Amino acid sequence: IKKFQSVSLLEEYLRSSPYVMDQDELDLHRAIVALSEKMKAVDDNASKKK
Amino acid sequence: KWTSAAVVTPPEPVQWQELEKTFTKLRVLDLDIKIDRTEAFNLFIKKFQSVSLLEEYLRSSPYVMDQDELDLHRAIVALSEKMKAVDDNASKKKDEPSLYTSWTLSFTAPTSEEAQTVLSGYIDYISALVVKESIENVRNKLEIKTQFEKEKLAQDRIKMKNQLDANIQRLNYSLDIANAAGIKKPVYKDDPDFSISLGADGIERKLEIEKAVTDVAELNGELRNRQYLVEQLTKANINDVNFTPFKYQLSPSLP
Repeated sequence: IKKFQSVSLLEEYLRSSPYVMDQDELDLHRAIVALSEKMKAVDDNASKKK
Repeated sequence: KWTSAAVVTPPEPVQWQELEKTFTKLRVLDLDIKIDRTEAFNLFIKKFQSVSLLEEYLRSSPYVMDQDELDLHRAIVALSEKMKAVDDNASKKKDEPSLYTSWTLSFTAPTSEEAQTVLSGYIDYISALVVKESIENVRNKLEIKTQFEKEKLAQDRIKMKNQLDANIQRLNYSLDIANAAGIKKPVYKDDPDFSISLGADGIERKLEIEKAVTDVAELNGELRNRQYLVEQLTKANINDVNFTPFKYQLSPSLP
């Protein structure tokens, strides 16, 4: 979970993904930043009375 | 106008392995010390938040000095107001624990490039400060350990020459008593104050022997081994080891 939540690992992953580099300048960076914001990880037990 | 950001957490065991090797050498020499991984992180945070350290970083940075008299100071004070550090778990308070610690470091600038080069630069600068002081502490602990053992040995040697000299006197008296009592050969019990069961012949020889003793370590292996220990502490040293006192979750962004 810690490594998941890491934006930089995530960015490294997207950039390194054949699949992702299909969907072209340094607008690239913005796109990555945009994709990265759509990964979520949430504790199911946080959003309930502890 | 452009805020660059970084998110940092305490460093991880894999980053600490050169450090761990060094602590191992010392552990063999009876010196049990670590650099706690969370304490090094906190020290990084404290240091990061030091305004005097920040001003010093700025003044010393050729990059910053490109951007003109005693407004220099004012520009610095103004720039320094745009480094922030926030604990991510202060906002949204207690009752909801934090799996991991984590802070957000940031710098806001006129340009995108400026904010990122200055957050990295400052981070690396503070990081080096943590590394330098942390090795210093380790070296200091070694210094004290060495001072202590070296000094205690000197003392122990004098304490034993004393004990040995007291024994020589006692042995002299054992010799008179044995002679008076006519015990020449060993007895075939003993007085608790002046042992004589050895006999005068044997005592005489034991007496020349104890009187010819110079270095008390000759018959004492615990002293030889303490001498050895001090030689080893004196020869041991702590190498300039490099480490990072945090793990990035987000390394400084390009806004």
